[PDB]
Amino acid sequence: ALEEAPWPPPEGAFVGFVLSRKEPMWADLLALAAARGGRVHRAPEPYKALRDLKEARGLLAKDLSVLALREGLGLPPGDDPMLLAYLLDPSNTTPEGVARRYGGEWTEEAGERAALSERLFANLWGRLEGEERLLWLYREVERPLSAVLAHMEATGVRLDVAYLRALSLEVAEEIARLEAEVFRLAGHPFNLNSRDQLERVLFDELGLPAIGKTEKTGKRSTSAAVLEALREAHPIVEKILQYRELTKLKSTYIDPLPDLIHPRTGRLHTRFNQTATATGRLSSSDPNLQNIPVRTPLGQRIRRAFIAEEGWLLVALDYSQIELRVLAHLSGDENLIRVFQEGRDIHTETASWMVDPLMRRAAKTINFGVLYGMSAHRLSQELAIPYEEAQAFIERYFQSFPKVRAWIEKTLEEGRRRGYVETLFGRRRYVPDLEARVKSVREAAERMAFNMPVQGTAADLMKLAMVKLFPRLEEMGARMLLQVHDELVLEAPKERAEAVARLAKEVMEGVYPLAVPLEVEVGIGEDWLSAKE
DNA sequence: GACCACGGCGCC
DNA sequence: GGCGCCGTGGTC
Ligand SMILES: O=[N+]([O-])c1ccc2c(ccn2[C@H]2C[C@H](O)[C@@H](COP(=O)(O)OP(=O)(O)OP(=O)(O)O)O2)c1
Ligand SMILES: [Mg+2]
Ligand SMILES: [Mg+2]
Ligand SMILES: [Mg+2]
Ligand SMILES: [Mg+2]
Ligand code: NA
Repeated sequence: ALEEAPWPPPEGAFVGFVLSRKEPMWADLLALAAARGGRVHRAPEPYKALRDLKEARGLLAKDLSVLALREGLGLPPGDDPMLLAYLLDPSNTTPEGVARRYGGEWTEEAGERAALSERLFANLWGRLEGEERLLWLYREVERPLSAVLAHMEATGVRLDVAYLRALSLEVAEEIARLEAEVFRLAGHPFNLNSRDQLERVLFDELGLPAIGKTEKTGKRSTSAAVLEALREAHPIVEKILQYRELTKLKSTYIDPLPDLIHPRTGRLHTRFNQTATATGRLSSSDPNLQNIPVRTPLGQRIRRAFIAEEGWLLVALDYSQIELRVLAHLSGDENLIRVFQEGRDIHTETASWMVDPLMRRAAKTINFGVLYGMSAHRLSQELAIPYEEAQAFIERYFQSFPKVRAWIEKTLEEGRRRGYVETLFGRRRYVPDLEARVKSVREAAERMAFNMPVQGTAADLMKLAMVKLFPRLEEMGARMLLQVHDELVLEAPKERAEAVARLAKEVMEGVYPLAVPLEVEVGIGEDWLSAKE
């Protein structure tokens, strides 16, 4: 790309671009270039130059596509060396790291970024050649998904701003009641948001027993777990837990979200990061819309602020127990497979032992938590029960589901020999510490390693389903808005919502037939909370 | 102003 | 197990 040639570039060229800020819905496009065949082409006027491209091909392609969609241009993302690198090794998460590893330097200049995209793609493509399964994942899942995500990002989701504003004032008044009570009990005001100040008050001034210490600096912890244990030692504790809940939700959702509404769309626009996790899941940021509250009453009130466009409805679809079903398929356990083929339910079953949607959620931490290496001592204090018999409550699980333990053992042994583990579709995660000589490190690694094929296969299935579903939705005049790992949120014209729900449900359930059926629960509503029933 | 480590905590 | 964001106490 050494030789400068006039804009525009020939087709197939790789693009480089510089944004005033990371978020493509908010960014000014500062510069735009393209590189091909020993030539680099710099655009004199980036916005207008955008009209010359047939597709965004290069590093961070989806970001340029989103910005183009923002500007009303149907420019899809194409090849992206980040996706190749991320499939080769999902620790490849940044252009900085990928450049250093595969043969260049990530700079702040568009031409250089275009030249770099071209060279990295050449080096990665060949590496990803011969890896037929990763190649299939690239062509059939990741590359097409990037176009789907680009449209989700540019579309956004409507937020009831007036509602959240009123909710803010109400929550502020309750926070004031809580602070005032805490200060009376402490005998003096202090910064209740400072865990250092709180630690002194609880443990030095009120003489409460310390329970645990913090990881890096060894302070006496004031975490929810510690406070819960101290709930009956002093009236101040309950008030602090309530304060923690309200301030967490006010500072993270109630106050920030209304300020993130885009002036042009009137909606909230998240970023779905495609090379961000060790397992093949997506992440969401700026804002994060994959962690909107749902558990507590105030949380639920916040979830109600997410609403459909006037005259449309939200459709929410959630895979049922997807990780357990995946485990059944991967392990081949007959008992577990039978549980699903018959129609039994695992989450609800542990719930009654320990049933509405509230007490069923708590079961999720249990069944799942125990499944992924949770120590009995953990389950003990997490279930509020005697540490006995063993274990015990965790035991026998492997007895009734024997093939699961065997799958775990085989997964680890293979991970030790090859240095990585894989999903059903061959997505890999390298786990070098499986051979660490320090037990705590090695066992932490083991839990990461055997988790990945389960979490990652579930992620693979959801991505493939999004790729299958997206074009059907366009045809029906419906929109895909959000993904939350095992859930999708769509928006449909009211008259069509029912037909969309039915279709979307079939597509997600039939995505890839397993030894067990995939089941999908679906709700329709004017807001996110009511759409999940 | 920007950025950092940490503890803490929201969701799957 | 997997994420990203917040306020505090802090540096530059
Ligand atoms: O270790 N943990 O504590 C732990 C580990 C994994 C966990 C959770 C809580 C959820 N997951 C995983 C497992 C699932 O893939 C997804 C959660 O999905 P979900 O909340 O919709 O619960 P499902 O298991 O899918 O069942 P459900 O949708 O019918 O309630 O994320 C907790
Ligand atoms: Mg589910
Ligand atoms: Mg779910
Ligand atoms: Mg951290
Ligand atoms: Mg400060
Ligand atoms: Na290559």
